[PDB]
Amino acid sequence: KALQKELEQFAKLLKQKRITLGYTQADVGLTLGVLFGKVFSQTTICRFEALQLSFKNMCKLRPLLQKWVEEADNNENLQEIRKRKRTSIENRVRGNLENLFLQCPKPTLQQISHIAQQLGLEKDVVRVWFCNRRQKGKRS
DNA sequence: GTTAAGTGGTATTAACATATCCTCAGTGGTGA
DNA sequence: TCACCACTGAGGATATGTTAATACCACTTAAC
Repeated sequence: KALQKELEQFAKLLKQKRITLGYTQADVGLTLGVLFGKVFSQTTICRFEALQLSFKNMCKLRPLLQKWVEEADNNENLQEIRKRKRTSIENRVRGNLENLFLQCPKPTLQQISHIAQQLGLEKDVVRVWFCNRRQKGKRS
């Protein structure tokens, strides 16, 4: 209910403290990583300050930012002194994988290993990309 | 026979590439 | 021979589109 407006007020004050403290959003992610271990990317901080993330995510990142703003005010010099690695797919690999579809929608792990070795991609990367391919094709 | 773990299936989540934009530095047309 | 504001480009820093990656849940399967 009013949690929406309370989050919004917190986010506006958070923007004000970030601008006052002279920290970039990438620097905010770096500080969160070096003070908690869960380093976040600057896109998440952007979507936070603009209030773009979902409600559950909104509540999930509320406490970390609360702690950072309540702690970093003491000393900055010592603080100044674990990403969800997300490998990209280049266009020719994308085209080759699309070619691998339209014939066998759900390949076996035996074929998955061959596909991974053929295009030089990690097995887990190819497996998750295959799952998301199925997912977006089943959307429609 | 019951209960905990593995397997998928689908919803959320969060980072990448590139698209915009802020701000500051470098050059100069015009004026004095 | 001086000012300077206008004018614009560069790099860093934000907003987007988009999709790897994880995470939550129903179903089956293995252990005592």
